[PDB]
Amino acid sequence: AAIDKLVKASHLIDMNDIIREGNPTLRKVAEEVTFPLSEKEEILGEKMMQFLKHSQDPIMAEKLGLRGGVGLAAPQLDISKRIIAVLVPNVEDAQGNPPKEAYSLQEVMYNPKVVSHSVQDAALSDGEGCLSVDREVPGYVVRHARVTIEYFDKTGEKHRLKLKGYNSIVVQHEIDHIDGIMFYDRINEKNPFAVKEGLLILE
Ligand SMILES: [Zn+2]
Ligand SMILES: [Zn+2]
Ligand SMILES: [Zn+2]
Ligand SMILES: [Zn+2]
Ligand SMILES: [Zn+2]
Ligand SMILES: [Zn+2]
Ligand SMILES: [Zn+2]
Ligand SMILES: [Zn+2]
Repeated sequence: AAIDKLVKASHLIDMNDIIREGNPTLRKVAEEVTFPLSEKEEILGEKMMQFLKHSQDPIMAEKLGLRGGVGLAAPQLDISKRIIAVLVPNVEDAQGNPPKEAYSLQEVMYNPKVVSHSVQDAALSDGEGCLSVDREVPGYVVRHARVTIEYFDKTGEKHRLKLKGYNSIVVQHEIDHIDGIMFYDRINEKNPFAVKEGLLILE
C-alpha cells in the first residue's frame, strides 16, 4: 500500500510520491486518526516534515527535484488520513542576519480543525500554488483572515491555537485537503481577482 512505501526507513518523500489533480483521493474526506498513533502514522508525519525541510533547502531540493512547500497534507501522498505538516520559515533581515526564530510555525498536526474564525476574509496577493496541480491558476483564494484551530500532536496532546496572516492561510489550505477541498474552489468563478470590500489582501 502507499503507506508501506512511504514509511520505509531509507525512503525520502519526493514529487513522485505526490498524487495529482484528478486522483479521487484528493476529493475524499480523510479519516480521523486514533490515539495512540500507530508506528506508521507517526513515521508518516516525520517523513512529511522532512519533505518540507528538504523542499526548503536549496541543496536537497535540487538533489531530489522538489518544488518548495510550506505545508503538506497526507491525502496528497494517497493516504486518506487527517495528518498535515506545516513549516513556515521567517526571513533574514536586509543585513543578512538570520531571524530570531527559524520558523513562525512548525508542526505535524493530527485531526486539525477550525473551531472559530474572523468575519473578516483574507487572501494572498500572489494567489496559491499546489504541489498536486500542474497548471497556472490565477486569482485570490478567499479564506478566513484569522482562525482558532484545535489539533493533536503525535503524543496525543491537544493544542488550541489562534493564527493570523500567512500562517492562518497555510493551515487553512492544509485542513482543506483533508476535507477534500482544493484551493481553486475558493477562487471567484467569474472574476478571479474580484475583491469584496473588506477583504484583507496579504502581500
Ligand atoms: Zn518516493
Ligand atoms: Zn518517531
Ligand atoms: Zn535531510
Ligand atoms: Zn474545543
Ligand atoms: Zn464559520
Ligand atoms: Zn496543497
Ligand atoms: Zn471555514
Ligand atoms: Zn472555478
